[PDB]
Amino acid sequence: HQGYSNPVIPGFHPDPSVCKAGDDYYLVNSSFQYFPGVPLFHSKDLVHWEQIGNCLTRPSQLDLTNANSGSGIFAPTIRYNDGVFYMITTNVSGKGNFLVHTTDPRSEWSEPVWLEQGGIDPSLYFEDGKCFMVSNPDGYINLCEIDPMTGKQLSSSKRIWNGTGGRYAEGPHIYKKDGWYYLLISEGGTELGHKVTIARSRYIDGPYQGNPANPILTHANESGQSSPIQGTGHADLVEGTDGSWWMVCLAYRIMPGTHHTLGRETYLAPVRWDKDAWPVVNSNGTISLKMDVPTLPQQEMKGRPERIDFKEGKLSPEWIHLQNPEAKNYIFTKDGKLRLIATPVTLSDWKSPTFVALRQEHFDMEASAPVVLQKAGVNDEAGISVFMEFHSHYDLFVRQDKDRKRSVGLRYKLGEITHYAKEVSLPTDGEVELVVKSDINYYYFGYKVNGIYHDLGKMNTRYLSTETAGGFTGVVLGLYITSASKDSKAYADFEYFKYKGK
Ligand SMILES: OC[C@@H]1NC[C@H](O)[C@H]1O
Repeated sequence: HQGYSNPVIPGFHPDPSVCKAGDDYYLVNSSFQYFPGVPLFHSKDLVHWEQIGNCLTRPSQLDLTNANSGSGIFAPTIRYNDGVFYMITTNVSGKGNFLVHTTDPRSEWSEPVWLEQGGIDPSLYFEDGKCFMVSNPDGYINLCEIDPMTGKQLSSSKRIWNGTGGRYAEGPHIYKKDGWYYLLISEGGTELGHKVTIARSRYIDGPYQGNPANPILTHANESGQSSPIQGTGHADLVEGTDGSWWMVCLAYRIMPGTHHTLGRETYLAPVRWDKDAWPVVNSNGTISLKMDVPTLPQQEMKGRPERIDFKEGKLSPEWIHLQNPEAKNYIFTKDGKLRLIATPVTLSDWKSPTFVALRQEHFDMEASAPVVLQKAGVNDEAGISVFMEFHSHYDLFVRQDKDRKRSVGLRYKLGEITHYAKEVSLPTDGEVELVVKSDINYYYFGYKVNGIYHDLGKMNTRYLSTETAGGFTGVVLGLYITSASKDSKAYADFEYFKYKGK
């Protein structure tokens, strides 16, 4: 009933959108180049969320050909109307705006319904048995009516608002309250200028008048300059079960030199919204890591195990691949291990490697996995990658050398630099566990064999940040295998993956 910590969904979880279905809440984030796409969460209190799935789970729903951290799936919106859930988003590397739908969030969602109106950040609003679509073609928020089952546009597109004048007017959502249509948007860009603004009109098609108190949420001003949270925006308003009001939004946690490696994460703010008043977010349009505020009655949910095993023969919804995966290269062994089949595709090829990953969700964490490389030719490797983009990743691996010898290697890829930090000979026998630790300043790398941990050294976090590397994503920690020999049939078994955040 009182108190929570932000972010409510840590790590790479941007552009949150939320809907209420009775006493259940469902939330979606953008996923860019990763498959499956559009993680789907469930909560009873808005504070604790369980990843129950992903909306885009089949290749036919999600073409990721040549997708990267600056493309693929952009902001999604989720809405619930008359027993049907709708997830509407843009595939920027593919065919653009579309939705998928289902009567059961945990099931396989529909095939894509492709939509006519352009721009990005498509969103839906329902009234009087009609479905209204907004999006932002040419930097104008445009409104139309659609049949959401067929994708047919039923009225012409009308321009309605283009914000208060801030850059990149986007993330439009319509709500109706107290006889007003409210249009909530983001301005200022998704970096340090991010801000939430709002306007209203008696008519859905305008004219919209901006809140004299805009912006309603931002850390861009003097009031936010000292905050460890920055870039607050891309919000979605939602009603509490007790009649209170809330917004979910994106933001990020800054690091020395103005860097962020954990991506844009999902945050929660209380909203005062009296009858016939404009909404006010958390008194002064800011948020904090510790939120000492009343809440809906709190119910804890299932989270990431500290030791994930592969005995059930299914990866959880949290695991993600690069672009569309070669599904045959991920298999489960008789004795319940994850088996990755090698291909020659490296982590710098801008194509899908045999690679499967979990989002890093804490500044301070330790991740590890045992690695059993088998049937390997010389230079074949398997291990863990701290991965931001195809040109920006740190690789820790067991490599097959000549004469049945092996070694542990540590390779940093940063644009034109491919830097071998360490190459250390392994003992002929002994199961190797690879270990990656971090704090806000460094990644630390090591390996454990025969009960002894060896330090391989450290590398700066900043070179993998969004500010350095570009794109719209966060660091993921990936298990991978790459072959680099004649006709290799190499594979590697991973018995578990350990992750613990401080
Ligand atoms: O986070 C990806 C895009 N950034 C701005 C826009 O609102 C989003 O779709």
